[PDB]
Amino acid sequence: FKSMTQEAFQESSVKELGRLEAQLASLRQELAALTLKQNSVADEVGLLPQKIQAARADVESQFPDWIRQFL
Amino acid sequence: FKSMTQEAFQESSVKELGRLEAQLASLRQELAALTLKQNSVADEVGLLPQKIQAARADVESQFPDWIRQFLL
Amino acid sequence: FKSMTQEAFQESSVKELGRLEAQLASLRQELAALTLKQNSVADEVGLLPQKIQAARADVESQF
Repeated sequence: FKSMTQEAFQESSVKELGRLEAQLASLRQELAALTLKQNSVADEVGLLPQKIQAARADVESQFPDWIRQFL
Repeated sequence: FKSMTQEAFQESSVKELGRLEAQLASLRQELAALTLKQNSVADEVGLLPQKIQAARADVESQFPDWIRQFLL
Repeated sequence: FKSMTQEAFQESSVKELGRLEAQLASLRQELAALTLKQNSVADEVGLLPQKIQAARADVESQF
């Protein structure tokens, strides 16, 4: 193993720690961003049953008119 | 007189390694939590095609009763 | 006699930073895989309203 002077190691280790710290900050923000996308998607999913019933009810209101259009 | 710089830098170094190691632990835990929530929503999304088909065919099944009433 | 505290402290600190850096690489790899999975689910859910409309247009057409 090759040691550096105290001053060189002070400079190098502090810069490498700061690099890791910046990487960690970027990762934490990614995780936050992904949580936000996740909640938005869950909100959409939660609304789907309401959307199916609207169309379901919408169809059966156009029904007598569909027999009329037919003939 | 005893100089203190060298020892103090050793101390602050291991403390800062520890501070970042703790951030890593928190991030890893949050990634595990996201993973669990993603699997949960994925299972739920997996039942949605069936949900639409079940509504498509159920409408399909309420025509006889409907048309008899209309012509009545 | 050669003192060794400094050189042992340097070697251990470097190695420990290496251990944390490998933890980070493992997290990035896992998050990359998860991001894709989440994007795929978001894409499918985003198209579901269109599928509902297709189902109600099919009803009207099929009879």
